[PDB]
Amino acid sequence: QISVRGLAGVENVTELKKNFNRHLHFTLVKDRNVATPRDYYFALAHTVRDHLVGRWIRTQQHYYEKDPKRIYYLSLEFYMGRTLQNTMVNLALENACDEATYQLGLDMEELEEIEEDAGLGNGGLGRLAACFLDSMATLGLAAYGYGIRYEFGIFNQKICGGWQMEEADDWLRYGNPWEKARPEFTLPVHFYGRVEHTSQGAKWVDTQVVLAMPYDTPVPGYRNNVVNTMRLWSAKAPNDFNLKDFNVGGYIQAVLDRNLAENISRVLYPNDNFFEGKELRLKQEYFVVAATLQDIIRRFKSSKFGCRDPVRTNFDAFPDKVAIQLNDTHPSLAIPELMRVLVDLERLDWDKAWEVTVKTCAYTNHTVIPEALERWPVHLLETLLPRHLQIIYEINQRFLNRVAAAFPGDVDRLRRMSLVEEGAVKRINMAHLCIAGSHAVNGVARIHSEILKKTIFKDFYELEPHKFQNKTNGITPRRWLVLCNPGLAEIIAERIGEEYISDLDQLRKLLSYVDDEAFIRDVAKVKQENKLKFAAYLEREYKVHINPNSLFDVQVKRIHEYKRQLLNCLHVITLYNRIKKEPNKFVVPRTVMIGGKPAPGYHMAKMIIKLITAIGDVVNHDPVVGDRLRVIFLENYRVSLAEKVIPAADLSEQISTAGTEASGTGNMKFMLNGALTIGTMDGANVEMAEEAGEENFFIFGMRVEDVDRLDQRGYNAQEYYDRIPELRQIIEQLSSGFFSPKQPDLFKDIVNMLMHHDRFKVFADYEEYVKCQERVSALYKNPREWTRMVIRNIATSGKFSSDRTIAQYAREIWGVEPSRQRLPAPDEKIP
Amino acid sequence: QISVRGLAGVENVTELKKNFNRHLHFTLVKDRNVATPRDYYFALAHTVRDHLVGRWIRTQQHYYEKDPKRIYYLSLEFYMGRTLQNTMVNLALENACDEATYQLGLDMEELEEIEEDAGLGNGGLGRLAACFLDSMATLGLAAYGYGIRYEFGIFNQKICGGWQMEEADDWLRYGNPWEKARPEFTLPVHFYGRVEHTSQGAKWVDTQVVLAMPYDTPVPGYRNNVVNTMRLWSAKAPNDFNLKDFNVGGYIQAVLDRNLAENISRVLYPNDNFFEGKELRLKQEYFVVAATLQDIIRRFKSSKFGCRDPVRTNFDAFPDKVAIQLNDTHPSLAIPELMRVLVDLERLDWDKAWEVTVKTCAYTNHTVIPEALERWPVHLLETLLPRHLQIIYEINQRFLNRVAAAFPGDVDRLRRMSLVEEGAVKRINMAHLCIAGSHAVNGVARIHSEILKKTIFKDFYELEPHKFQNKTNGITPRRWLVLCNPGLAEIIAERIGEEYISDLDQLRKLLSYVDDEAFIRDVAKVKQENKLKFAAYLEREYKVHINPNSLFDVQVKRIHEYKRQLLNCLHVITLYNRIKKEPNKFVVPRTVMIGGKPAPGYHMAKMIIKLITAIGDVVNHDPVVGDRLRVIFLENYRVSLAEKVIPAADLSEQISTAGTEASGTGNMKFMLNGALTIGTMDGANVEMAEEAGEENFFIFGMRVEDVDRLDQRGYNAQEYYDRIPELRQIIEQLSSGFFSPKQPDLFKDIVNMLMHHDRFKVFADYEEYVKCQERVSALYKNPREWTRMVIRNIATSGKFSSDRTIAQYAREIWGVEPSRQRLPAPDEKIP
Ligand SMILES: *Cc1c(COP(=O)(O)O)cnc(C)c1O
Ligand SMILES: *Cc1c(COP(=O)(O)O)cnc(C)c1O
Ligand SMILES: OC[C@@H]1[C@@H](O)[C@H](O)[C@@H](O)c2nnnn21
Ligand SMILES: OC[C@@H]1[C@@H](O)[C@H](O)[C@@H](O)c2nnnn21
Repeated sequence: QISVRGLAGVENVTELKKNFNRHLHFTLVKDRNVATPRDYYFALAHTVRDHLVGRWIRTQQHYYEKDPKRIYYLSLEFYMGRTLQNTMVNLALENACDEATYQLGLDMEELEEIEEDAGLGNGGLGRLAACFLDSMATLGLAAYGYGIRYEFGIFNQKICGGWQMEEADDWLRYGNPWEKARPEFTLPVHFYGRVEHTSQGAKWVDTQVVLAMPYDTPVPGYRNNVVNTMRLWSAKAPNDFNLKDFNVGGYIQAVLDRNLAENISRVLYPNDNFFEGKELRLKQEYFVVAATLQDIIRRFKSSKFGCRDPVRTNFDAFPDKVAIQLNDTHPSLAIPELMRVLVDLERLDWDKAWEVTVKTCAYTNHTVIPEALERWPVHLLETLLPRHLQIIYEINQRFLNRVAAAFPGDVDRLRRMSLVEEGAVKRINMAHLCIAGSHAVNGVARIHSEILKKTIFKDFYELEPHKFQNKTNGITPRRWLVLCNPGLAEIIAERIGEEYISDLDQLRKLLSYVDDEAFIRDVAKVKQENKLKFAAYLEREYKVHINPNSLFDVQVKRIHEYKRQLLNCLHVITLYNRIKKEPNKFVVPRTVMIGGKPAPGYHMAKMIIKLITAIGDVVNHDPVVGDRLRVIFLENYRVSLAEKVIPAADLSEQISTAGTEASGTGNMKFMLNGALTIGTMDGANVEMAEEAGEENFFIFGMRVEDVDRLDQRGYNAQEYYDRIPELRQIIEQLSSGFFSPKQPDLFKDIVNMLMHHDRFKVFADYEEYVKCQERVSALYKNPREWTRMVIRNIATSGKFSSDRTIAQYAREIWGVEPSRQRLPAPDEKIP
Repeated sequence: QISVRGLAGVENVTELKKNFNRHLHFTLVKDRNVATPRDYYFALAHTVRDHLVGRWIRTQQHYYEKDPKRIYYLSLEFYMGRTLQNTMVNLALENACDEATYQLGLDMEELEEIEEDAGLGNGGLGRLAACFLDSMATLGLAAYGYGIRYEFGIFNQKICGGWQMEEADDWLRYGNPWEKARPEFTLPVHFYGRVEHTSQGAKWVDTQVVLAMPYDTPVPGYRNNVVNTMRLWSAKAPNDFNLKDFNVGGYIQAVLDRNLAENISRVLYPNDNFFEGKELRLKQEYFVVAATLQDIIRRFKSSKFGCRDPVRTNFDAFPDKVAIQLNDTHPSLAIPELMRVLVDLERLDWDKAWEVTVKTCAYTNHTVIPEALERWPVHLLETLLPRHLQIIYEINQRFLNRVAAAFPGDVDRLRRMSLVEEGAVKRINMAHLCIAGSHAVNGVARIHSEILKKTIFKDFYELEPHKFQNKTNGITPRRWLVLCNPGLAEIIAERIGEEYISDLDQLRKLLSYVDDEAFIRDVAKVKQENKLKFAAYLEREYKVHINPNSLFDVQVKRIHEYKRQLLNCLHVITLYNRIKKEPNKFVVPRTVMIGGKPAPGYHMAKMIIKLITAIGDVVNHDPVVGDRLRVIFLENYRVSLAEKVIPAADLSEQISTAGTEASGTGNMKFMLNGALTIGTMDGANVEMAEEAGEENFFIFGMRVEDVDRLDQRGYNAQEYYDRIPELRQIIEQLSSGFFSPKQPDLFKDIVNMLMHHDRFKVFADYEEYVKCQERVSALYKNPREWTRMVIRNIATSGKFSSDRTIAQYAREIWGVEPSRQRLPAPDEKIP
């Protein structure tokens, strides 16, 4: 039998085929004689979507009947990936659709590769959101992910001459079978305008209006029949002031100018985190905050209140019925906006509105590196949003009065912890507005949460230590194990069962097969098959025959200086220099695969991508190197390429300067799928080593105390250049043009940076790194010992399930109890 | 029984209900507890669309098997109206859906009023196209209407203070159930660029590319199971040079700037015909021409050639397999564009390509008034389209050489009939390019076609008299009789049967009931019911209780000076002045209803709309007038309001200065539905009077000889002002402010125009008009005599069926034989 990838029932394969042909004809308006793979993909997509509308409808009615506390997860990013296989998996439908389509003569795996990725994310942030939504539905929570429906997702990367070329991601060219446009619930978002003070209230008057049309996507829980909702807002011009204030213009042009209000959801801002002070960005931010809060209050006004008991619109019970999670400072405006709707329109006292706002709101901090912090120009919030900058001033004023009452005379504290930064451009510190106005603040890994309490939010911690918490990131076992690695999920399933997909802690039962020759041959058999498929796919749809017998060494994640892909490059060049030095000496063979996208304006990231392809140019055509070493740049890394590379890797690179990667989630995906980690004590790498023991990790380099000590004495890269002749050789190979022969000067900016302005200390972790790399090649040479260190990683992945993360959020921040018990499946009834 | 509006079969009402509930749940993702009328409308729309995909698919496969000559009707306008009831009607589905929804507790008529109008038209032109497509499908023709899918149709008119206020028509807010986006057939349209001459061919190189994505709408023939296609193109940015030429810009902004190539199908140009030299217009024009011609050639390369016999791509057989009809000069570029594709890309000799182009192309002229003629600036075609302005020069050059060979020494002929007009701005006369390059040129009524041969295309006629023809416009009996007036279609059906809906000439058999008291009571009973519904609807969804016992006097059509709504106003004021003069004298009571939209920039049309509401202001609140007279301005006249007003009218106003309305089609809709016509000898009014006899019309005023005679001596309105004291009174009532009391000066521009610059001679037809109006009130007083003049109009409407027009086009221009025999209905098979 295939796997136990659901049952492939006799009646159930019949009904699927019938339904597939009903949509090819009626929905696609094709007949099997004119239909492409694409049309076949859409006929399956619609037949699978049919199976979850019954549940979606029953799940929502259900939340209205028993009125639970609802969780609204506000994220300007959700990186969802392809959703056909995830839907079949969470419904138990995958070998039925696989039997069914096979009987129609269709390879289901061809049809799945047809689907565009919903790449409405940049990377770790949007994917954490995607992974949390799958767990919230799996934990039975009344939760709604609330985002912007971008027309253009993250750009498609093209490597054109070794240089990244960006291309627009038109993911909707062919439509999306998964959403349901809900025009009926269009809502108004107000922008610009002014505040006039009646001696009764403040009114924000004279505003331009943009309409927000919701689009819902179903989020199915794993086999529990819960289908929750991801609501994404789309911007629409009002077809009224646009044609109500005329006063010269021209009719055609008043109609052309509407794609100017619709531009607010045109595109995802490509900043794999760094901050850009653009008005379009603040507008996208305010758009998802104002539209969503209207939906929250709407759903609160109805319920067991817009119906009965203590008859005033009781906002006192708002925090017990509502929880909104601010995923970074991107939705921070949900705090002066919930104060606006409460104080201005519901007319509550300022102090009572504030008690309700902090009891509702919670903030997650995702990074400590300062270029990623949102600090908005006040002339910008004054122009665009004038009531909110007034409310924000009021929050700041009353906050400092309580800080000053607690730390009397500490004038510096006050300057430090102000929401208003004075300076060249007066600005508002959005992080500070989120700690002031949330009842919980949290980091994404234990090292990061501590660093928040010890450096960046130290003063805020001293005031309100009770707010700071930690919720270590997680990954969902479904896509990141059952979906991308059916083979590995099957041999685990054989030994310990299938219940491990709702609690990955049962993977701990695998420790008992570390010494079991069948299991060691099985764990290594599937890793060798996965490596055979990714080797194949790569030739087939991209390039050169890579050796499946190499150690697949892969670093896939956004190109940044802190993530230190130039440190991995120094190691690759080191390897090539040792082969050339001693050509006829055996080395363990490697296929180094580095991939990720660079934000368009980050010139150094773009230069780093050119280095890696320039190293591929040299190494891969050296006859003396032969086959022992290959350098490959994985073009257009996205969620669906991650489901391909990560099951095929032997070594995971997680090499960030200690203290800079807040958590990482790529690192956890690689631990679940049988790759060992070489990594610094950074982010969740610390808790990963601790979970499997240091002896099962290749942890190395400076620790955070060591980066501070080094920074206090002063970091000087020249010193490493002197003491290490292999680092001398490399640097001079860069400067003189060995890797760029037609343009000797080409990598001069990287040399100079390393040498003179390296904020991330690449050179200080070089000897410990290249030595730690000698120990993993050493272990690789002993197959049986690699596979058992691997079995001790896999066996110890349970903490890293987003189901653990979410039962921690539910319980310690939202006040909700996670259930995982099947709701009734609709079967017939249309209500 | 309801009517014989199809059968309401037992199994068939069952299957419809089941299918209605399957789409409410699965397609709308609603349950009957949360579903509005709107959601009910869309569940019926999708169940009715299901019934025609089987036929659409079988009809297209069919045209490929037996390979007929195909007709491509190119129109920048199709004014389709609402399509639910037209689809139920052409499929025999209307009392089944009516039983079915009633049994679900739904008033089907509520649900039909939910549908937006596809208002992709301005008026007579787009609606003629809509009416032709219904007849082509009904006459079994392999025909495709080819247009632009505008995002914004014709603006919605708001009368705000008596002034027209325009509003954007967002007809797609809620989606369209009728189209099928066909992304798979996106095609490239080239713009700008340059021509370089290789000494082998000319290449148009360096062009910007815009993508054209097709959207198909099914056009169902009346009960013959033919479902043909209306393909509408949508503009899309290439997601490649837009992000392939960077060279400074900014990534976000390169993605925002795509709504700039997508602007080509953003909006319908609102010019109820007059001509505006805008680049966006030439671009929309070139867009539908280039995309469509790629589809024509594509479908020609395949067939019984891209398969077999005399093995070169035989363009010689192109005119025998292809006919494109140029509906006005808007698609005239189909002539240098078919020469481009043939000469530049297929490499045919110039002379051979020209024989194929004129044998394919035919041109329909729709008006003679000069402000409507397209004369494009050469610096514009040189910039935007440089190969086409070069090809056009080449056509002009070889045309004048044959003119000069036929009329030797006639240097003025040559200046006159040139495609290039010299002058201040050198220009290209598109009408002239269409007569040069088409094998048939035609007018839309016998008077208009003659006037073309005698004035405007006289020189072209003298050269090639064989080209000029006439095809008198028509209206489809289905929407304009069976759909809007089921009652009238039923009592005709009772007496003479139902076969009259495929040949309206059988209405001639009705002459036999002119003296039949049952039929005279029936014809007048349904007109009184229709007048009761339109009186009701008007209060209910708009305004004041109008008297159903009045003569409903209505003029609905675009506001222009030539259509002479100010002449109808002079008559209304005349009536009000006679009541006031002699208040206690019986007059026949009237409800005058004037309605139509004004192009946004035509200040006089906007002033005329303010006059009519200003006359409504006065008259409708005069207590002495009481109820004998009411003036109503029908706000936002569109196809669906036409299906409401036209069945409820007693008098049709068709009052154009003789020689200016080329045909009219409103006039024919009113003759089919039992209204008598008061009209000048203009357009098809001439053939309408002739069809029913002059004695059954209220024909009046100057004839065309009389407008020429008057123009040669010199038209002077002052002379009419002197001889007619009732016209003096009115003019001075306008000048002094009787109708505009707060602003006496307000109608000063209209007075001045009438008095000093009336190109359409309103004053010269005033006495004959107001006297002719005394004769219709006279007849109205004799109910039995009105209803029998009416029965002689209705009985004589057959010539005015677009089925006659199209069997004339098919046979005398396209070389096709009309069939009307049922194709097989699919019943089960999905191929
Ligand atoms: C998981 C994931 C990430 C996160 O990677 P890190 O290494 O944690 O920075 C980024 N992009 C994609 C495509 C992912 O799947
Ligand atoms: C038929 C029709 C017209 C044509 O009217 P004419 O009086 O011939 O100019 C214009 N608009 C609409 C809505 C129509 O139905
Ligand atoms: O918490 C989710 C991820 C973390 O895993 C990364 O370490 C951090 O750089 C980040 N920034 N935004 N989102 N993220
Ligand atoms: O032929 C269709 C209609 C005619 O009936 C009108 O008389 C004419 O003004 C016109 N202009 N464009 N289209 N049309």
